[PDB]
Amino acid sequence: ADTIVAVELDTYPNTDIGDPSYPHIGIDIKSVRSKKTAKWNMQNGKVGTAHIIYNSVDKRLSAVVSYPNADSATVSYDVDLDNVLPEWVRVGLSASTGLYKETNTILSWSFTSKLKSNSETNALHFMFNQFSKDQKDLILQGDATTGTDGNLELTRVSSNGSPQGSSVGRALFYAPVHIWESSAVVASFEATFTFLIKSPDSHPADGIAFFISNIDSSIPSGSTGRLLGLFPDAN
Amino acid sequence: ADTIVAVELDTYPNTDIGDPSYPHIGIDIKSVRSKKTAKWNMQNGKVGTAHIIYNSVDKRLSAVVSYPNADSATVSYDVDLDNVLPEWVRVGLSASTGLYKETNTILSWSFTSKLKSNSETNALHFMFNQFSKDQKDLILQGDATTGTDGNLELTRVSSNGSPQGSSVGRALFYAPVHIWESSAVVASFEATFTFLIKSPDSHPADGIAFFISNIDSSIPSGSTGRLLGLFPDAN
Amino acid sequence: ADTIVAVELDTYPNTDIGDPSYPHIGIDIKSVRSKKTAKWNMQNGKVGTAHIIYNSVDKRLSAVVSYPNADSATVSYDVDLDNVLPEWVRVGLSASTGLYKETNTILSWSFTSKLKSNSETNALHFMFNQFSKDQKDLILQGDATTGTDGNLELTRVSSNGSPQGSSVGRALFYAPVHIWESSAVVASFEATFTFLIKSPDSHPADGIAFFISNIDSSIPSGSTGRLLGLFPDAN
Amino acid sequence: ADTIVAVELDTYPNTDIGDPSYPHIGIDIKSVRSKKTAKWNMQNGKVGTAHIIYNSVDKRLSAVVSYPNADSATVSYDVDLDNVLPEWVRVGLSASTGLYKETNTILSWSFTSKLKSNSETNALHFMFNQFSKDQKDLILQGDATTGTDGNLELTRVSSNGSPQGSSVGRALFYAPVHIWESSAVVASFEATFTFLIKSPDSHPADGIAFFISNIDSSIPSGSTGRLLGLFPDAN
Ligand SMILES: [Ca+2]
Ligand SMILES: [Ca+2]
Ligand SMILES: [Ca+2]
Ligand SMILES: [Ca+2]
Ligand SMILES: [Mn+2]
Ligand SMILES: [Mn+2]
Ligand SMILES: [Mn+2]
Ligand SMILES: [Mn+2]
Repeated sequence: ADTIVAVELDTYPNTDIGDPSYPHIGIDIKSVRSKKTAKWNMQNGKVGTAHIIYNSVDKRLSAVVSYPNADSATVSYDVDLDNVLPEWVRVGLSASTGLYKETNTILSWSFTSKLKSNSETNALHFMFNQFSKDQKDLILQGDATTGTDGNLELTRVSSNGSPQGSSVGRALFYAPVHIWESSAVVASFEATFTFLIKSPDSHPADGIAFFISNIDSSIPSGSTGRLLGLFPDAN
Repeated sequence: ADTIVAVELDTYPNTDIGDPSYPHIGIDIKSVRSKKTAKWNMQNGKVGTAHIIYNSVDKRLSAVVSYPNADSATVSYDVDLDNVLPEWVRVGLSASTGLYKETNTILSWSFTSKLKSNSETNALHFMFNQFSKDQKDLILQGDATTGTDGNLELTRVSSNGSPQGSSVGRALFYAPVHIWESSAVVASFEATFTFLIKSPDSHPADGIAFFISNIDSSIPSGSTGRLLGLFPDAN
Repeated sequence: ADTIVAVELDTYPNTDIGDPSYPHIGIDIKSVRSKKTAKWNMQNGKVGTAHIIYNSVDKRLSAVVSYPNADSATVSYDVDLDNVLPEWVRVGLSASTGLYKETNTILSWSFTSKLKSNSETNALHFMFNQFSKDQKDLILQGDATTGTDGNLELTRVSSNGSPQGSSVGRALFYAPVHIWESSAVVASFEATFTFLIKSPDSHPADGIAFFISNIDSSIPSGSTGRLLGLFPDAN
Repeated sequence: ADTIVAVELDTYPNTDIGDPSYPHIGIDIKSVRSKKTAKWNMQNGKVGTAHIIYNSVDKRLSAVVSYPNADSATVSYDVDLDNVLPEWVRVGLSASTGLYKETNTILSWSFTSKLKSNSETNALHFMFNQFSKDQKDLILQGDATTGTDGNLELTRVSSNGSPQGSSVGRALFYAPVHIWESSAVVASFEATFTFLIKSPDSHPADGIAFFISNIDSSIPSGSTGRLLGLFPDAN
């Protein structure tokens, strides 16, 4: 199977796989059963922003999510990503719906990785504030599309803007990312994305994740709903 | 054939295809016969730096090359790159040798492209200050290799560090680059590379170019020597 | 007197000092009588964005202004800023009202200057997306205030949000900016600001400018209205 | 007295104020008696690089120092800098000599601070790779000079390049830096400097520090030698 490190914005509490009984932000290390969660006051139909940060000195994966006019939610987990992930990875966004549903709309997505050696800097940076019909520097998987209202729709939306159930889709940056090099004295990354999660229902599902994977990563079979397009099962 | 826009650091004067009678920097628009050149006081065995800049407001492709302790050479040419290049491109470095030869060593390579819309910014940035044996975010073509002394060798070098004749190689960034979008009010790019051109001979050949191409670009047949791995002929 | 290079968003046509008979974007070199103008379809009460770019290779000062859902206006002028401005400068925003009036609200302001030598990079960058009551890295002159709705108000606004006539104010970045150095092979800058110009009247006045000045620059006496807080007279 | 947070490259072991018995990197919170140290294999006459990183989510101040061809030294300390430093600060470099001496030469210095709100980004960035005689965007204190070989000499050097004893000097960036804002959901900074510490003696002294201070910070009386131009005493 794929190797996955993810930050999840989990809109639907599945308490039998260890979700808390509310929408939550979580850190996922090779399992949909988050190593750490925090309560998330998700706002149906409002534009949110998530920030993810990590460096190889501190070995702490941290994330913050907020809306305008609202308090933030934050979560952290101590993990050395050089012991979890391979040297080369792809970075992406993933979302799903199940029998409960929501839009998984991405308005913007930025990523920066830096490797400083003892010589110094290797860097990759991308920023999307608009997506075109044919976004050649993304790999779209499953139901993901680009260019509707200039946005990235990770899951299926009807012509009327209405979200569909039982949907899964991801977008990965085309270029592999080098997150470990033998001469690096500091390796760091940060990601930001802005999202619009909207549902006609009181119980939206299932969420959006930022993820880092082996470069050949694909949507596992049956990873709609609670598995967020990331994991083949709930182990 | 491929569509090529290049800046050439041309080490060897081929006066029958319109080179001036000295090493020169040139702007190449779909032809090895530069639209504009400037004299270049090339220094055998010294580390140089080239800078390339362009924006869609000015529509002027400009370049500067220098060595420490030396004056610069500069060249400019008025060209609208939206009338020459497709919407999506790849960016790369190219070099060649012929019956005369030189090392075509790249120590560092950076590129930034920005598209600002009327909404604003889509950006791509990469920086290499070291190259590994397996550089997964480059496409290496012909004789190009990575990881020898942490460098990119565009043309064949022996174990002893000695340059080979009749060699051609290129490196392209893995991800396609979006240089025109319908909503963009300003589109800009800049590139920098540092190079070491060394030859045991008084007459080194043939040079190094920064180039922008159709995304599927490959080394044309018989593009060693004066054609710089860029053009299938001297038209 | 001060030395001023400015890009003006001129909301009010003063045809006796050579304004065209419509709102316009202009390039001002040591005179309120623009060296070049373009028609500007100014939108009362809409958030706009202006971009300014320059480099020492091309010696061309260019600007673009747009609103969401609208075409852009652009203007360019060939000028070597090393022949106009001193080696060290301050960068700022300026606005005014007269007997006609408007808000001169700045929501965001970014600036980047780079000097690349033949050794390479000296850089300054700042970005404001929010302004606090006490913004210690700005010099506020005349009626300029910060922190109202998190914004920079260049000219006087009442508690009710209503613009006042006969007002002039500027904001300069605290740190001097080095725009020429003897070893530089390329010197470049870019600025962006987003603005909200709103008036209860069919004829708003007078406009907003991005400017570069001697470091000790101050608001000239009687530079309300058509002189934009930049010039002591209309010569 | 001033409020100081510093990372020290301490070349001389003063074991009565808790230095370990070797050159060391340390984290200084309002005291020259480091809260944490690591052994530093200082190399007389070699160019080194130090990196400093912090963010308000992790609340961990970390630093790495290396030379080409050598292993790194790293130190970290958990500290919330919003509980130590005021909202607005200045950032700088400091060095000293005593009865033992060394050059405290700075070849390059970069700093980036970002405040992301829930609206997002306020940023400051500067990069020096060359220093001029009259560097108007630095405040030089005590014996610090700029422009000798294009470098920043923090402590007194003779015309012959020979370091002087009993010397203290600092350089602060001219513009105040905003490191806390009420709407910020993440605040981060990183600093890098490259240094050349050279001495004709087997026992160089005293070291170089990167520091953050109240904006009006000045060299305390009698802060030559072991106090590094940072502290008025060894408490
Ligand atoms: Ca769930
Ligand atoms: Ca030639
Ligand atoms: Ca006017
Ligand atoms: Ca000591
Ligand atoms: Mn969960
Ligand atoms: Mn040529
Ligand atoms: Mn005008
Ligand atoms: Mn110490």
